[PDB]
This record gives sequence, structure tokens and C-alpha cells, in this order.
Amino acid sequence: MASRILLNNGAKMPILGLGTWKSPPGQVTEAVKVAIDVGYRHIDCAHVYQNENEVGVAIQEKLREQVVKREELFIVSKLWCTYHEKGLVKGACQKTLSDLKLDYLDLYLIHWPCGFKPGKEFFPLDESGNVVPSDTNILDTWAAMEELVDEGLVKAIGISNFNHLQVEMILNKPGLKYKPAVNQIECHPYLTQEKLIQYCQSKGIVVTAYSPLGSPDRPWAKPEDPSLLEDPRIKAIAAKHNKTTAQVLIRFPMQRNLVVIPKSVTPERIAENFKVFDFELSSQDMTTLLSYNRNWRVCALLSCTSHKDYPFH
Ligand SMILES: NC(=O)c1ccc[n+]([C@@H]2O[C@H](COP(=O)([O-])OP(=O)(O)OC[C@H]3O[C@@H](n4cnc5c(N)ncnc54)[C@H](OP(=O)(O)O)[C@@H]3O)[C@@H](O)[C@H]2O)c1
Ligand SMILES: O=C(O)COc1cc(Cl)ccc1C(=O)NCc1ccc(Br)cc1F
Ligand SMILES: [Br-]
Repeated sequence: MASRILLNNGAKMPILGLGTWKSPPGQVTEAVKVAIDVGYRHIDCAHVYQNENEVGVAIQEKLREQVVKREELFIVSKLWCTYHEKGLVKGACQKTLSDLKLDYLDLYLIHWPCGFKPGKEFFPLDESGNVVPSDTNILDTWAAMEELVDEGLVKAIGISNFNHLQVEMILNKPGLKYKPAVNQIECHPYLTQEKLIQYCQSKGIVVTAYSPLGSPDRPWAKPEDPSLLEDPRIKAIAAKHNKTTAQVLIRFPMQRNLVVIPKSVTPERIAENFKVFDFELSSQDMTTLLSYNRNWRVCALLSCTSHKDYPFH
């Protein structure tokens, strides 16, 4: 498949990007420098990841070095849940731009459908451990995102972790000005997402697959959880193709017309993960990988489950 996918804003998005959640601030600058040197042109970021300044150092250095031009990079960030207020969205976006050393983002996402009480804490809790909601809804937050396009701060806007009904809510918004370009969701062989992907793709929304390797470094991992990278069935498909299991896990979403954003801070893995354009999984391989679905989610969070807009069940 082509290396870039056309979005419904008329721009092209690289189907392979570098993830940055959990990338330590003392390692992520080098990770991003290496990624750009070996061909990555898409970086997935977020304010809540606490490392945008260090990501930005790498981007700016590579632009200064003229390794790449700004127009050839596709930089994505996300509006955190404590900034779903009319009067906070622009400043949140601007702080991300300032940190990343950019004058625009290629894509800005509503990180989660849920608004939380504004303040210093990213997860404000009540005295019993429940997240404290904001009363601001996804439609008003979307209107605020639309303003960012109209102010030139972002070239595209989208959503992340929106369920079917939430995507539909946006699409049915009275007075909708810009459709979401992307819905970024968890997707891998244990959470194959056939239903939500078909819905989004049928509406011209591009899906980005996060945690494609099963996020083995997620801080809440438990020793007994399933492991994609260690699954002997996936290893066998990889061996057949003379590729690594990670390479199969990255190529899988690409052949479903998804964008995919594996994270690494290991230079050799960053390079490995990019070497996914010179082989093909068969249809039988694809169906076989799909058959491993078990509705197993990396990203979920008990403290947020009573929020009215919590997306999962
Ligand atoms: N929108 C959202 O709500 C959301 C949620 C989750 C994730 N995301 C985005 O999606 C990105 C990817 O997801 P993720 O970080 O959860 O996990 P992931 O990409 O599925 O897995 C990352 C883990 O896999 C390891 N790894 C990477 N390449 C490997 C290879 N070739 N062989 C073996 N191990 C390898 C990494 O180790 P090393 O780094 O030590 O090499 C790290 O421990 C995130 O970083 C973030 O940008 C977004
Ligand atoms: O959300 C992400 O991108 C990855 O996960 C996290 C990253 C950081 Cl830096 C901190 C915490 C998470 C994290 O806990 N994410 C899960 C999450 C969050 C919000 C909601 Br409404 C539901 C939910 F499942
Ligand atoms: Br949420």
C-alpha cells in the first residue's frame, strides 16, 4: 500500500508513525532523531505524556539540520481531558505547539471523549477515587476544535477513544463544520475492532491503531495478561515471512487501511519497526490474525468508568 493515506481534509497522513507514551524524557529526543533519520515522518504525541518538550527538541533539530522539511512531517497531538472547556482549548493547543516547537499541528485529537474538572491534576479525583467530571459535552468540545482549524493552529482535527455512538454524535452534530479526520483507537489481534473500524471507514474517517504491540510497558500490566509479542501463533506467521513478530503486528493494521503508531525508545527497534513496506501478509494470514480477537483492552481505567461519556463497557 502507499505510504500515506488521504484524509477528509485533503491532506495525506503517513500510515506509520512513532508513538511516544512512556518514552522517558531522557531518551525520547534521541528516539525521535533516530526515527526521522531512518524514515519516520509521523510522530504521535500528547500533552498528558509529559514529554512534548523533549519530542520537540528532536523535531526542531532535524528541521534545523534540513534532514526533513516541515511540510514532510506529520505531527499529531491531543487535547487532554482537563481542557474540555471553551476557554481552555486554544491555550492547551498553544502549549503543545510551544513545547513541540511548531507553528501548527498536522492533526489535533480529542484524547478521550470525557471532560474532567480543570486544574493542575490530570486525573482530579473525589475523596472516593472517582474522576471529577466537567459538565462540558463532546459537541461543544468539537466546536472548540473546529475553531483551531479556523485560526490556523491545526490542519486537521479528530477524535480518540470515541465509541460508535460517540462518533455518530459528532457526525450528527447540528451545524457540524468539519468532520473528524481520524479516530485513534486501540487495535491489535486481541482487540480487532471490526465493528468500529467498518463504521468509521464507511464515513470516511481514517482509523489509527494504538498499542499495536499490546503495550507491554503499560504501567498496569499484570504478569498473567496475554502477550502478543510472545504468542506462538503470531511468531509462526512472522517466521514464515522471515520477519519479527513486531513487524507482523505493525503490517497487520496497515493492510486493514489503518494508520499504526508503535512506540519504542530502542534505536534498533525503531529501525526494525519501519521495515514493514517490503512484505505482504496473505488474506489467510489476515483472517488468522483477526481470529485471535478476545476483546482484551490495554487502555481502560476504573477511576473513569462512571463518567457519563466513558466509552467502554
Ligand atoms: N489515544 C490514546 O488514548 C492512546 C493510548 C495508548 C497509546 N497511544 C499511542 O500509541 C502509541 C503506541 O502504543 P503503546 O505505547 O501503548 O504500546 P506499543 O506500541 O503497543 O508497545 C510499546 C512497547 O513495545 C516495545 N517494543 C517496540 N518495538 C518492539 C519490537 N520491535 N520488539 C519488541 N518490543 C518492542 C517497546 O519497548 P522499548 O520502547 O523499550 O523499545 C514498548 O515497551 C503510544 O506510545 C501513544 O503514542 C494512544
Ligand atoms: O491515554 C493514553 O494515551 C494512554 O494512557 C494513559 C497515559 C497517561 Cl500519560 C496517563 C494515563 C493514561 C491512562 O490511564 N489512559 C486510560 C484512560 C484515560 C482516560 C479515560 Br476517560 C479512560 C481511560 F481508559
Ligand atoms: Br474517557
